[PDB]
Amino acid sequence: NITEEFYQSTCSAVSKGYLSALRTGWYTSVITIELSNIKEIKCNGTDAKVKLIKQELDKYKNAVTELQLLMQSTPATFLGFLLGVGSAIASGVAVSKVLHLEGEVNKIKSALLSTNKAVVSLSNGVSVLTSKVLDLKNYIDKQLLPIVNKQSCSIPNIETVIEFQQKNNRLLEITREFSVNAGVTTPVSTYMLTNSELLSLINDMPITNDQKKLMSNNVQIVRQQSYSIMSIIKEEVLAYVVQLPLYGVIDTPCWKLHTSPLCTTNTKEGSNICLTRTDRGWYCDNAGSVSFFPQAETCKVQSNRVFCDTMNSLTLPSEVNLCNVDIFNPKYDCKIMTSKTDVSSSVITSLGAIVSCYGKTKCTASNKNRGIIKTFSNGCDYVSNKGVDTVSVGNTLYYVNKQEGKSLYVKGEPIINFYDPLVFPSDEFDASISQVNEKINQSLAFI
Amino acid sequence: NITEEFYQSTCSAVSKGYLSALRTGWYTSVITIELSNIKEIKCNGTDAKVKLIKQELDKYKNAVTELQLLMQSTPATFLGFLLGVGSAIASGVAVSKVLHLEGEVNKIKSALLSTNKAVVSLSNGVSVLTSKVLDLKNYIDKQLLPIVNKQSCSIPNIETVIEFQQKNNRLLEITREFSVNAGVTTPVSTYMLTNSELLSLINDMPITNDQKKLMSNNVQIVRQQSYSIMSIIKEEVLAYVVQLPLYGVIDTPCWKLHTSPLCTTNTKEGSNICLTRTDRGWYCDNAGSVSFFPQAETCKVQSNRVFCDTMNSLTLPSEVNLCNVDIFNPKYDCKIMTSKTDVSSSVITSLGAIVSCYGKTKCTASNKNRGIIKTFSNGCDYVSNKGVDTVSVGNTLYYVNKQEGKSLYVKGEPIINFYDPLVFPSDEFDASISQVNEKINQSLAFI
Amino acid sequence: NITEEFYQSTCSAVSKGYLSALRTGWYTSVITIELSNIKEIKCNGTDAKVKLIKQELDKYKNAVTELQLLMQSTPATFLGFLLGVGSAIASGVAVSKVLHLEGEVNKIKSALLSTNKAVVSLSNGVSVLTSKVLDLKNYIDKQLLPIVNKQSCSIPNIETVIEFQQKNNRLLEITREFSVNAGVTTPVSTYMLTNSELLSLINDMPITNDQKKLMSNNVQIVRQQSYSIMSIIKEEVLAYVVQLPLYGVIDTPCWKLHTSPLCTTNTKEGSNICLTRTDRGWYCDNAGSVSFFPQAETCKVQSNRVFCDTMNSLTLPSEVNLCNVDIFNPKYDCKIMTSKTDVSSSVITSLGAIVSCYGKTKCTASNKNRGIIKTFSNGCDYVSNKGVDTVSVGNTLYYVNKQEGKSLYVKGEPIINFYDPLVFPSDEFDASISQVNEKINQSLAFI
Amino acid sequence: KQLLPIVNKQSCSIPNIETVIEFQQKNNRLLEITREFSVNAGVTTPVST
Ligand SMILES: [Cl-]
Ligand SMILES: [Cl-]
Ligand SMILES: [Cl-]
Ligand SMILES: [Cl-]
Ligand SMILES: [Cl-]
Ligand SMILES: [Cl-]
Ligand SMILES: [Cl-]
Ligand SMILES: [Cl-]
Ligand SMILES: [Cl-]
Ligand SMILES: [Cl-]
Ligand SMILES: [Cl-]
Ligand SMILES: [Cl-]
Ligand SMILES: [Cl-]
Repeated sequence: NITEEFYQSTCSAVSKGYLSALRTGWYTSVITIELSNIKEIKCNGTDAKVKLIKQELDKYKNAVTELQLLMQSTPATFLGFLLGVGSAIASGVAVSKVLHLEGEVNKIKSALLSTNKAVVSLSNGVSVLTSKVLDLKNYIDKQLLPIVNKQSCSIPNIETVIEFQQKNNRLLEITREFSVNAGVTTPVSTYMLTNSELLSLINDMPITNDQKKLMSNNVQIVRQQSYSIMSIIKEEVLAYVVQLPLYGVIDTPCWKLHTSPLCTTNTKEGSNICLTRTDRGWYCDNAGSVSFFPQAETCKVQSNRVFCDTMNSLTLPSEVNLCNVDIFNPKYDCKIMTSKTDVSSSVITSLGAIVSCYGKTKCTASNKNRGIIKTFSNGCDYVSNKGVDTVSVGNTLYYVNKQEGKSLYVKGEPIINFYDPLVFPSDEFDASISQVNEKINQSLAFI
Repeated sequence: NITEEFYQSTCSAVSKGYLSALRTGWYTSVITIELSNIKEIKCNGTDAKVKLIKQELDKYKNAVTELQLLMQSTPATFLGFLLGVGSAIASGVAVSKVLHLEGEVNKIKSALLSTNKAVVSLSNGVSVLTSKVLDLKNYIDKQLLPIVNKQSCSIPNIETVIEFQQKNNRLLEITREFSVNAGVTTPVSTYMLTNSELLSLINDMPITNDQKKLMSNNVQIVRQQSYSIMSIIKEEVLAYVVQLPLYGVIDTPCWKLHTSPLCTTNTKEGSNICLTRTDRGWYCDNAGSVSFFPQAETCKVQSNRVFCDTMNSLTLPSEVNLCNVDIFNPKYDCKIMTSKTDVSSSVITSLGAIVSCYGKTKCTASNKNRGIIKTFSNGCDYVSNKGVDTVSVGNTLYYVNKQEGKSLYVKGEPIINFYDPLVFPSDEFDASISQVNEKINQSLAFI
Repeated sequence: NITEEFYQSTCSAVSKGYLSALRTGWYTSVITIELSNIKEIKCNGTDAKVKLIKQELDKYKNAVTELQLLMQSTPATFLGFLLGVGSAIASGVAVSKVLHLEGEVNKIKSALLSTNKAVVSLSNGVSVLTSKVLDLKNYIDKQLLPIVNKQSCSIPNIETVIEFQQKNNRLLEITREFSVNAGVTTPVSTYMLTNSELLSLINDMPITNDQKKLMSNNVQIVRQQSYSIMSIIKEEVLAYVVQLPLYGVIDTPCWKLHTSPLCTTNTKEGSNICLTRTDRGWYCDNAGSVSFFPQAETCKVQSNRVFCDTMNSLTLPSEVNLCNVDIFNPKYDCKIMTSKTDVSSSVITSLGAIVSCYGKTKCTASNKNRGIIKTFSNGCDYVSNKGVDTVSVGNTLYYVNKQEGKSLYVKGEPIINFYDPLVFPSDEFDASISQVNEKINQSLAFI
Repeated sequence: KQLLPIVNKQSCSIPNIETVIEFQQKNNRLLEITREFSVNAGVTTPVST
């Protein structure tokens, strides 16, 4: 169950009750389409059905030529600025490089001779699940060869014409996608891997039962965190690498920290000072530490499960959580920014709304059946989503999340009142409680 | 008519003459597709036309299964950093939640029994326009039932095979979109809602005539500001919620503020100081105040109409406009940032170009038929788009907008000259005229 | 060959050996589809093949009506914040404006009467390559006119029904794309311009042989840097402007600068100070200066060729490169930011990994066949990709690029040790070596 | 040359509709000749077309 606490003292709110699903590594799979080698198409037939087959075959050939151009290129793609820099498809591309080595394709080819799904050991030693999802070589050779391997074509039935267009379409769409994404696509579409194929791939994957269940019940999220990397087209084989998320952390507690500016509320226009907790984002317990995702928009929430990517995280000591109940705690130096910009806004939380209302701004909360039920005064305040449908701050209407769950309003003195505006450092974008303190003392020592 | 004024004193320019179209709220509509309940497909027929029908029916069934997986998940998605945080589909999702309640679908179902368009009152009390855009239940039951509700299939004509593929295609594409977007799409495609259906929906909407006209003449913009939210598939009904923008503010004056760095131009390399107005973006008059959109890229301009979203705005007193004619005005504390980074660049405006030219940079403006017609000297300067096609600053060529309209060059002393570099605070990212002043005095008091 | 150097003194690394391909200008081409003027469709025939033709014709007519709505709207779309602001399709839109002038379409129309590819001089004087990619007027008039210009329809063969759907599909997809992108698309899809058409357009373009070769071997990148702009649909002609990149700078040296925070490593928690080189990004030699791209994600790397856009660059003196071998050099004031935020992270480079390891973070580098082979101690360090497959910093696993190439570890004293923490200005987001120095002296003078 | 592929193999390659019609046209003459011989005990007069 989702619960939420608002801290009046620091103009912030924490939503608890979420369970983690963190992408920690990558699985790489090789997806293959078996192609037919087609040179000239031998026919003088002006028959309309032969003509449609020949047009479809030209589309097929142009698709192959197009992909051949692509395989000749190396495929590539508050506190967010503190993040490191990864190379998201380095793992997929490494596998893709191996597929260009001599006889490497042959391994794949003979392995998928009897079945359409096999585990192949590549030359470098990595084992990859390999899958043949479409056999155009077989279709073309068994249904289309008679109609154009001979000058006097045996005219195909209308149903064959339609069927070939259906089969070839997937090749055209895959090529279509690779062509406007420079050989790397994300999310992985159902053309790259159908829902059936993906579920089957997940089920045949060397992963825990929890991971299989998690991935199977959230394939749409799996798709969004996956890449499809165009690799090789040679020796009647199209191969692309699909890079799937590995979720090495599952079902640990996660919570979302929401923060909003906290300013003094003097009537004197520019005499006010402001403070904002900068450590907003997603937090998940992880291996004795806390995975912190400063850009909460990089996580996807499904019911009460949070899908995040560790590439977009910092690893913090778990004491970082103490900033929520006691921003002045001695065990962790809580991060804040400062300013004199007392502009009004709202932060819509999981179960309510934080409202930073300053100056002459009209700030209210409304129910759909009654209109305004609360008018906010200046300062930072909060309303739960129970009985509330919208919040308005100035000319901005916000709808609140109608998710069920309890909110707790933790009363406390706004900590901004504890500071003397004459020595308050109001130009900090990346500071903390202690940095502001020692800076204040350096101003007082000068006095 | 669009007009534009350049203020030499502050290295900024305002483009006037625009009319507002601000998204202020949301309308939620329920779009339905009537589905056929198909279990086993009874036929031993190896007939090629029966085979194509059976393949199309499998695609249909897999689509339904796919969407069933999706409906089991809760759908979710300079001065920009001052903005609040909304929940963009909270309204749509709230309606989507109601559709999961018992007998709620039945209301929709019986309401659309006689017509394909109706207004339904949901259990919570909200009235939503409901629309049936495709009846696959009817097609399958009346055209396809005989061919597979019996072991000995009555073989369908070739035209039926083609027609079914045409009809079923929309279901497949809708599913396709939802599958790579985790059940929430934006913009709303013509698969979700055809141009005809959307116009019809707009026309049947409970909105003013001005709003209907505005939305109808700009449906492509409406699409981009809309969401489609996958909701339920049960009891032979596919339902998704389409969340349409409500434009509560129309035809008020808007203007675009462009700003560029203003630096001193001493020959001594690092002895220069810089100032940039930070309040660039779109401004629209709105309800006695001004809606300010700091990220001008969040607004879409169509001719002289500006489409913005209030979620990406601050609400400011109208005195903010005074900063354009008098940055030192006593009624509003104009926002600026400071630095010593005198790098060269250009800002292409609505009707010209601002050029910040410093150091050894070559800065020119050219006509296509003649080449260089103006060479800029160091400092901040401006050229109108009349007679000018391009501007070059260093190795960067900019094309100017060829929109028709008059520009006015307001001469004035660059305000950066009024500051003493020895006490100039050059580390402010979020300051103002008054903050820089009082900071300067605190440095002078120490002296 | 790609090589790489790590500077221990400044926690940064430069990857060399790349060749430039910088977009410097734009080429504008007019792409045309010849349309048929179809009013009423005259038939009482309930024949299933006539019915499918009539359904396809309605789709055709709705497409035309849809595009007519679109042509009635004016189409529009660390150190990154230092960049100027361009108008990316100003050139394309200017050409698009000309196409709305009287008789301008007629010029295009008669020019493409004998061939499907011609160079037309527009009224304003600009010469544009013009291309007819699809003739629906001819198909409809020669194949479909008999079946519905007469009440008693001559029933078309099944192959014609299929063929028309194939031909019309491209019109529907083009319209589809324009409809969800407000008349401006990027990348340019194969529906807008097939691979064959694009290559042909490139080959007929008034550009050097090097440019043709470069564009032809990298069409997928060309597509991504191109725009398609919906222009006019009148007098049986659909015309859209395709805006292609001109690469005015080719095969000049480029290098990628990677930077990571450098902090002191005292055991006393908040007693540490940090420094980060802010000038990371791509650098290319360009016309006697250096084109600097602060957002390295705006450049696309294909093997050892870097595709960048000068619109996202600053033009710097070539002395900026001196910051790599000597950050205290007297010829260029090297840019840095400061803080006390000693958080751990890694930067994956072209040929290795920079590791900023501070506090209690576990930082290691591993091989796939052996596990941990290096454990990092606190400070900033580096490992080459030779023999290394992954790096871990806290809970974040990074795969390293497996690109071949030599790395050089340049030993040096971390420059952060040269600063006294008691007077170290740790609040600079946009400073430099000299700015930090003079600021330190102003603190010492107060002492 | 036209009918062998469709039935010398268990999995028939399905013939186009035009072939079906054409074969009926060609075979018809054989059927009519047989028809005539069958009601005339192998001797016909006049000799038909
Ligand atoms: Cl979130
Ligand atoms: Cl909202
Ligand atoms: Cl709920
Ligand atoms: Cl201070
Ligand atoms: Cl804009
Ligand atoms: Cl440009
Ligand atoms: Cl104009
Ligand atoms: Cl100062
Ligand atoms: Cl890069
Ligand atoms: Cl990675
Ligand atoms: Cl390599
Ligand atoms: Cl200081
Ligand atoms: Cl047939």
